[PDB]
Amino acid sequence: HSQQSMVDTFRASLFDNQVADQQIQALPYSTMYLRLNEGQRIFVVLGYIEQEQSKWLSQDNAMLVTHNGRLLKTVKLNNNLLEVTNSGQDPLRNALAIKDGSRWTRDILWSEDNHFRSATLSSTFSFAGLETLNIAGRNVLCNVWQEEVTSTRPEKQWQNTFWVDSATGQVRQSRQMLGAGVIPVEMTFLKPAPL
Amino acid sequence: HSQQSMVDTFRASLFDNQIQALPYSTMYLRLNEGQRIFVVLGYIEQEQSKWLSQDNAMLVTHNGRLLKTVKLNNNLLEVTNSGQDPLRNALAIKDGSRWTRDILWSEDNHFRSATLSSTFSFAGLETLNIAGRNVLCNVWQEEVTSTRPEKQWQNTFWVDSATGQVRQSRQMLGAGVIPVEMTFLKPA
Repeated sequence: HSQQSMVDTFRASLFDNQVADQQIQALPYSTMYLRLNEGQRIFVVLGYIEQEQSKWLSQDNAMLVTHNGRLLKTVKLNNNLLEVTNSGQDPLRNALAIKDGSRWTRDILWSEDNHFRSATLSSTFSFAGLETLNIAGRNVLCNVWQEEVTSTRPEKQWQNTFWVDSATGQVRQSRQMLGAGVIPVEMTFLKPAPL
Repeated sequence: HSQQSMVDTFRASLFDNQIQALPYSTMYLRLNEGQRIFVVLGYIEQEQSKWLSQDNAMLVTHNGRLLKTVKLNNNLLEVTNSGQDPLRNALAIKDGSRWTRDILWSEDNHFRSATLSSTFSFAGLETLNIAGRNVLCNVWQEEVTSTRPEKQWQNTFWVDSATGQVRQSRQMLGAGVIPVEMTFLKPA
């Protein structure tokens, strides 16, 4: 037997009746532009939130789990992020209160070619300045934060970038790896949050 | 900073202020044998069905089995060994099936817990009339017993004879307490 949920029904309709710059601002719910491996941009919608975790759904019904631009888990993709520990200590949890020099240590678990990998990541946030981004035809002033990350065994280091709304703290754009310095992910959050 | 999810929008469209015949699964919910409440299926994850109810309430189930509740007066916080519940394969159920698990719920702001043991026993064939459509079901009675304090009760589940899907269930939110009646309406 099979049931029909509202999320599936209205999600299908969205992709069956579709991006228009005016239609984006007309969508009542949050949406995002996803880019994997510098690949092609795909449209994702925010289906629901559980324990401060935002679950975004694509057309192929793949799922992305995040918290204020930070990627915490993925489902139904070629390669998936399986876990991120000590996520409650991520500075992005209070993006406006991030001080230059913020640090964070956690471990991640991700699959690569159906093989499980993991590593210990330590990073520091560095204020890169102010920047205005145009998203869905609107301007947004962002505090640009550059996260210098270093993992070990093997020793690797890369940089993630997070564009924060200087008034709400909401991340409007982010660039990060899905694993330890591997599988770049780009996300642009279209629906702006008010004060 | 806040976000707008599709569930938030569905809620604003249905409960934000006080229908029928919709393109998705729905359900008639009845608590403590009170008034019938209209519930809808919001989404599914990990084989769990998350229903949406008024006042930001939520009910999680799996083929007729209540597995959790949110934002209600008294909530079912957890049920273990769910993958072993016979309802998982309602058609493969023989008169005398058993199941053991622990439940966690909250009564009048107090948190309680208990280990449950039950056995299924056939109660006869029955035709249910749901949404003007007849449906032949295998009525399954479930004798559940616990201890400290000792207590037992009966759960009744209506399994579609051919589909194996529960279309109506009657059970307790907690140990022998808080009756929950659910009638599942197909999308059509």
